[PDB]
Amino acid sequence: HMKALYTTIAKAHGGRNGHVETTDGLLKLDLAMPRELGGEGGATNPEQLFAAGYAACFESAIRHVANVQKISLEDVSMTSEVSLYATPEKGFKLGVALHAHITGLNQNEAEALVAKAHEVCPYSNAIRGNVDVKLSVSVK
Amino acid sequence: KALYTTIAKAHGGRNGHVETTDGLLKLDLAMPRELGGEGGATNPEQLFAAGYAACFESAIRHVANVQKISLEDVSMTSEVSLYATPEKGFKLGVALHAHITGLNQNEAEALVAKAHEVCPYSNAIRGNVDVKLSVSVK
Ligand SMILES: [Cl-]
Ligand SMILES: [Cl-]
Repeated sequence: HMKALYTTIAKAHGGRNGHVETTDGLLKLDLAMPRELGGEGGATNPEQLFAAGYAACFESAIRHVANVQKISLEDVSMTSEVSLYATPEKGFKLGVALHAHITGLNQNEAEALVAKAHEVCPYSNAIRGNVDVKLSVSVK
Repeated sequence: KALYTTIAKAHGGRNGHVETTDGLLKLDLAMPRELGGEGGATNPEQLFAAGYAACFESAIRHVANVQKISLEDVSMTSEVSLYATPEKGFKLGVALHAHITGLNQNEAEALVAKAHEVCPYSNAIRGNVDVKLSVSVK
């Protein structure tokens, strides 16, 4: 019964070596199956798109929690590593490792901030209980 | 062991930048105007929408290849929305619309239901994200 704050539409065609675009034209992407799976590579793929979206979403959640908590964040960057695995049921699944690099906090402060961000990020909430996510954080 | 692994690094906030380490994906970001930003660049909801549409289309073709089902064509639309929650902040919801050429409606529904089981995006969000699935045939 809740109203969408934002909606975006994407259309894909042409298979794993095809093409995908958002209706508003802001994202227009060629696709290719990676060399590691016997493809030609040379373009992006859904695992990269998920890794990129997750890194950016989680960085935003760190910044949001720090702003709400009045935490003295100087900078943050976010690394996501996304792996594809085969399932016993002949499907596929993702696994994820996240690594935050946070400036301005001591190591313990940063670990608590990242933990809170993990509860707020919409990607993290979308995959809870389904995807194993490993978190690490470094300060500098 | 992993079939495939990739790494992305994001920096600069909602109006920042994200890249994969192999350089195949390099993107400026922006907060959409609907959320108070300026738009003019993509965002994590569009990335998810695009990856889900491509991933689900690949799952349809994969199941069809395994089941020896001749497909004349497939295209995939995904629609991704953000909703405000009282508790956990914002939440994703998804509508998927497959367009399949060469199968009648019952055959296409069966194929799309199986694809939904195989697609890694679907299995990632299963039960946390409402996913409405529809199929049209031509
Ligand atoms: Cl759009
Ligand atoms: Cl990479």
